[PDB]
Amino acid sequence: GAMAPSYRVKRMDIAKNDEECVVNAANPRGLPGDGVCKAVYKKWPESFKNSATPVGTAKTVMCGTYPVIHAVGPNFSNYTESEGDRELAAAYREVAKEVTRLGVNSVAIPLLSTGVYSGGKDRLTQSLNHLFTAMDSTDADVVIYCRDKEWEKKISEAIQMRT
Ligand SMILES: [Cl-]
Ligand SMILES: [Cl-]
Ligand SMILES: [Cl-]
Repeated sequence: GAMAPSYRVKRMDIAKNDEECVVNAANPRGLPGDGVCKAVYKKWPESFKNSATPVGTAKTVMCGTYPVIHAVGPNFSNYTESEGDRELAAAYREVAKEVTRLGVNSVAIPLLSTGVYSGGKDRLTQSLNHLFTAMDSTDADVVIYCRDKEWEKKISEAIQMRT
C-alpha cells in the first residue's frame, strides 16, 4: 500500500497518468467508444482484448504489465435514477476489489457516468461520493482525473473538506 494513502485531483488526459494502473470509463461491449474510453483505446489498445463486461462490473486486462481496469457505469439515458444509482455504486465497489487484488500502490480514476452516460445531468457529487464509498477502505493513492476547470475546483474542495 501507499505510506499515507491520499486522494488527489488532476485536470488533464488520464492517458498521461503517473499511477500504477488506470480505470477506463468503459462501455459494456469493449468498443473504443468516446471521451475517456477513446483516449484509453488510443494509449492501451491491447487492453481491449476480451474486455466486454456487464453494467455495474469491472474487468482488468493487461497492456504489457500495465493494468487497465475496465469499469462499466450505467447510461442514465436508459436506467431509472434508482437503478442507475445502484449500478454506479456497484461499478466502483468492483474497481476497489480489482485495485486491491492487483496490489498496486496508486490508481488513476475518472468519474464514472458523468459525461455521455450522465443523461444530461450534473453527476459530479453522486459519482464522487460512490467513488469515496468504495475506495476509502483501500490503501492505494487515488488520483481522480477530470477535464473541466470548475469540476477540478469542486472535486478538490470535496477532498479537502474530509481531511
Ligand atoms: Cl492533457
Ligand atoms: Cl460517461
Ligand atoms: Cl470533467
